[PDB]
Amino acid sequence: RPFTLPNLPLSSLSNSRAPLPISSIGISPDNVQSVQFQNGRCTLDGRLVGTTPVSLSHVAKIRGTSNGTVINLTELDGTPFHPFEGPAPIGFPDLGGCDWHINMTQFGHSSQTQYDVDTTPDTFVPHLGSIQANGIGSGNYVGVLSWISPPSHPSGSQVDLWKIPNYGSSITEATHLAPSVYPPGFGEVLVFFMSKMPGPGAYNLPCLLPQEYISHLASEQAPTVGEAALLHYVDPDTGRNLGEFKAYPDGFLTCVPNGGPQQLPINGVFVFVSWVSRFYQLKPVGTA
Amino acid sequence: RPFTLPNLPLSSLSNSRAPLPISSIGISPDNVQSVQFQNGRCTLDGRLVGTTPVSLSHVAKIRGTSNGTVINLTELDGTPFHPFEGPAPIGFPDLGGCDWHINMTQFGHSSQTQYDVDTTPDTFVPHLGSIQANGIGSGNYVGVLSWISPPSHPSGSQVDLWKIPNYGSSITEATHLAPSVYPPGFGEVLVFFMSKMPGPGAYNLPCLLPQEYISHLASEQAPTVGEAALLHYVDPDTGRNLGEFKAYPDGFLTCVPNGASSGPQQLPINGVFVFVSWVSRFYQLKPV
Ligand SMILES: C[C@@H]1O[C@@H](O[C@H]2[C@H](O[C@H]3[C@H](O)[C@@H](O)[C@@H](O)O[C@@H]3CO)O[C@H](CO)[C@H](O)[C@@H]2O)[C@@H](O)[C@H](O)[C@@H]1O
Ligand SMILES: C[C@@H]1O[C@@H](O[C@H]2[C@H](O[C@H]3[C@H](O)[C@@H](O)[C@@H](O)O[C@@H]3CO)O[C@H](CO)[C@H](O)[C@@H]2O)[C@@H](O)[C@H](O)[C@@H]1O
Ligand code: NA
Ligand code: NA
Repeated sequence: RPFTLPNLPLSSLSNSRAPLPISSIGISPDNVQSVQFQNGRCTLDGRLVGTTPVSLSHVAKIRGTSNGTVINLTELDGTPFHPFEGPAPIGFPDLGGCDWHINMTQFGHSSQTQYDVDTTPDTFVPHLGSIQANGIGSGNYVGVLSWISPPSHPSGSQVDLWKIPNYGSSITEATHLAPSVYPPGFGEVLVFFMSKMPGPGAYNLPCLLPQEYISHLASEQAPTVGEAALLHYVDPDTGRNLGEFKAYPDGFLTCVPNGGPQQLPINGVFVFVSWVSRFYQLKPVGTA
Repeated sequence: RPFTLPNLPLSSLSNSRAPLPISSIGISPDNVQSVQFQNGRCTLDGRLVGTTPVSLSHVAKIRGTSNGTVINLTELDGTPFHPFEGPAPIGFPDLGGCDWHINMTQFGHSSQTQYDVDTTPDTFVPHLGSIQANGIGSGNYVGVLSWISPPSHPSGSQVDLWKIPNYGSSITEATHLAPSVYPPGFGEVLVFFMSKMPGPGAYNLPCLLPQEYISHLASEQAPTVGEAALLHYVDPDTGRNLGEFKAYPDGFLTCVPNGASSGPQQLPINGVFVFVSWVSRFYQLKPV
């Protein structure tokens, strides 16, 4: 059975770093070359890496018990979390460069509570299982990311969703992060799937793969994966090819702009064409 | 290419009526025969019906503009909704038998607001695009279901998530509901995938298919669908067959329980449903 990607239009799919619809395709700003996202990471043969879960019902969520001073984290199903397992429990938010506002609810209790998370202080150590409670009263909670705002520290800094948070006790501590993703060359640019994120600005959250691609690849467990997969981005009504793309084994897409992808409509489908060599040269998007 | 279901354990998947992890398999109470859920509805050949979306990022969400008295609904991306399209916009919550508490956020503004929804009054008419604001101030909002509680009317009623809400101006108005789903006979009962829902009780939300099955079937667009699919529920560790099930073309699963203390609700949730073969609608299952 040949390799496949989901036969679904991009605009019907979700971001893999928060539970938000995809609204556009984009590229990184020119002061960003590599990224190191911890959610939305899955290889073409179905290996989840970082904190990535199979399902969106786990994405950008936390679970833990507050004692009024700290929240001691668990996995989302209540299973214990230990530092050797990763930088944070599976599905923990990976949005650097902002304050988080997490909606906290409880099994067996009424009400919801907004939990305000600054990810910069020394008390923010999810790799060791603990984050500051910041006024959340004692109890067990499940929280989902709801909206974001500029970081509290350093003052005057802006929202920057190309970053990841400081999961460890310091910037030097080893937290078992998923490795960085780098542009591969050949004039190719990394492709990101973008979602609008609520909050006091025009926030756009990038990810490397839609969440439904992750569950697809994890199910498919491709027995054979070549050096790179040649894709066409196809308009499903006319069947027209809107542009050539490559997908790489580590789980990201590229194209050659002109341009691009920022201008492409979001109602297309990515279709596997064939395995090509890593250095296969793409026609610039739109061309011809 | 033969028919497939996702090769993923149930415990890694999501409910299709709210963005919640699957925690158990269940059957309905004795006084529930048919169900008429509007979300989590997809045929085996990939036809979405009711208000079902492809992606969990649309499930149990609302979008609209409040004027202080009513909320005028749209689709989640802002596109207009009209009564001919269905009982409510795509993804609108379909949990009857409870009050809803929806977390409302805004693009371009700070803060979240809890929106309390009684689905019984004459002002709750999402089929006509309008629901009461109940104190939500003027503005455009996106909301997601956060937790539930017992219905405000009739006073003292129980939480009954086997029901759907009154989408129309009365119980008699035709709102283009997806049709009911019935137990097919031959000793078989409907099988449901259950999630724990936050709120002041031990609430268990049933659905007919996990959301990741819906996106899989919608992508697969199976060209051949038989009278019924014979399935095995398989332990992925040992490969052992834990029980026989049937999947029917309209998009639901069944089994024959081996008594009351013994049935699908006692199965572990770490198994995978695997397609075996197409069988006749009358194929007699071995009890679980
Ligand atoms: C509205 C609050 O948002 C979060 O606090 C953020 C903080 O908000 C401040 C507003 O910007 C300011 O207009 C005034 O209202 O004070 C607010 C509280 O300090 O702004 C900083 C950046 O300077 C961060 O973005 C904060 O996260 C939230 O934590 C609060 O609970 C409020 O909901
Ligand atoms: C906590 C509130 O929950 C929702 O209101 C529900 C209402 O809650 C009442 C509590 O049960 C009662 O102990 C006391 O606190 O008054 C509450 C408010 O009336 O109960 C009815 C059922 O009788 C419904 O379940 C309501 O949804 C919510 O709407 C409120 O804003 C509060 O969060
Ligand atoms: Na830290
Ligand atoms: Na109504």
